Amino acid sequence: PLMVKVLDAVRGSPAINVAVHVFRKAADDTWEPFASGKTSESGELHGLTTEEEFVEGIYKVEIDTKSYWKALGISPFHEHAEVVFTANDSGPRRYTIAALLSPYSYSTTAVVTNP
Amino acid sequence: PLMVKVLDAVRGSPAINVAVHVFRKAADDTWEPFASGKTSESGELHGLTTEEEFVEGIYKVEIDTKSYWKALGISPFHEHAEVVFTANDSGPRRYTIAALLSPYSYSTTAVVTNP
Amino acid sequence: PLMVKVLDAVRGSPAINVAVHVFRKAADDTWEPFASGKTSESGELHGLTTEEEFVEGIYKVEIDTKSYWKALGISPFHEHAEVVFTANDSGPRRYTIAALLSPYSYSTTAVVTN
Amino acid sequence: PLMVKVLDAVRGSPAINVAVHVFRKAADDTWEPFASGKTSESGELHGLTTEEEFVEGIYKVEIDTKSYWKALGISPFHEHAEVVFTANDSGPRRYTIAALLSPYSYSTTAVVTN
Ligand SMILES: Nc1ccc(/C=C/c2cc(Br)c(O)c(Br)c2)cc1
Ligand SMILES: Nc1ccc(/C=C/c2cc(Br)c(O)c(Br)c2)cc1
Repeated sequence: PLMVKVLDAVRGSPAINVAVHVFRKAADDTWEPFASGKTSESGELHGLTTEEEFVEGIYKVEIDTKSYWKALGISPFHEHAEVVFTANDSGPRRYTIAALLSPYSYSTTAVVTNP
Repeated sequence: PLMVKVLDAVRGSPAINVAVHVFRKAADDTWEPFASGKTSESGELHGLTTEEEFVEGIYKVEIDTKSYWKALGISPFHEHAEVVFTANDSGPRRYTIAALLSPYSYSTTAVVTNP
Repeated sequence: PLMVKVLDAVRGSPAINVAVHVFRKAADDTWEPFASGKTSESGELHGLTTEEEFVEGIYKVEIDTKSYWKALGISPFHEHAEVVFTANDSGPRRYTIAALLSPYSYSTTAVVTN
Repeated sequence: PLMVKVLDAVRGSPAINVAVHVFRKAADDTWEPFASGKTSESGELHGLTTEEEFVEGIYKVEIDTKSYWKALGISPFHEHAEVVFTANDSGPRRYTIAALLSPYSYSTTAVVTN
């Protein structure tokens, strides 16, 4: 129900081994850790959560773009790329969060489907 | 060896039934029709060409964004989104051309892999 | 030293009257309010800070995109857009944080000049 | 009535000294030269046309991104970036075509205002 895909605009490639952390806003307004993982060789991160676990809420997907760039030997501008959204509030949906990275820029889009 | 994927930034969905035309620059500097098709329900267009057919050259991928938006009842800014690039000049590669559409904007990226 | 510019990809216009908050990362890793305002008719927000006040560190620029889209009657995806970056004195002196908004997407870039 | 602004997503800067050609679509569907120039230190290209000369029709803005990246020693994907649009008198009067460049990607938006 939640997939993250990351691409590299410099190399024209998937962004591999990118760390991703997902948080969910708690009742006390803090960000509770929800799930995390690493993008694969395809730039995709599968298996973050389950339909059971992925309840309604406000979620933050933090993509650790700085660590990615530094590993390639590049000093980038941003610390991370964030995506903050309400999920599943009209029932379960499937979300893909895609991000396209450059050293001084990023872009993100959501693909939301109703199974 | 050549795949086109198109997403809708307004709807948060694949861009379905988007017409795509591919041209190749001829010896006389004109744009020769090469291949064409329509994106599927996934926003993907597969089967445009073959490794045999897809020789070195300068290719133009024209995504008919205006027709897409007009079909949804929207008057968009651009006539089409173009992607013009040299392909296969250091041997066969696999190219994905991805585009993300809004009524007054688009973005495109290439994912190039060496099989 | 810090300007924010916001554009609307749906209407093909500056994004006008958008609330923007800037935070600075504190020692305890919390986000402390630093500066804020609303974009002008040109989509720009000037006068956030001064050379004196804007020191090296980690900053977060939060753009209230959800209110923006609601006010235009358009259904949005994100709660807000965030841009988190380090200000570095060895690079150029003036930072422009630009954002391009769609309902289910946004893009941001930095234009850092002297 | 027509301005072009180009930014560099790799360096976080305006894209300076980039060649830009504008064409207008002719009756025979061919592309006729209309205006051209090079971006300034701010990444902007002003003075392309006048209100008088800029009539409704289909225009193509070609940005020579390949030369730009080559001059910086960076390997590029695209031959050029294109932006093809219709000028419509029922909409606002001033058009800004903005482009954000990376080696394997670009983004473009229109800012159309009165
Ligand atoms: N600017 C901008 C922002 C995001 C994107 C997404 C590309 C994208 C490519 C593949 Br292939 C794919 O499977 C998915 Br899902 C998404 C492109 C351009
Ligand atoms: N993805 C994407 C596409 C386009 C842009 C444009 C940024 C932009 C910056 C400044 Br300063 C300016 O004056 C104008 Br007019 C436009 C940003 C991100």
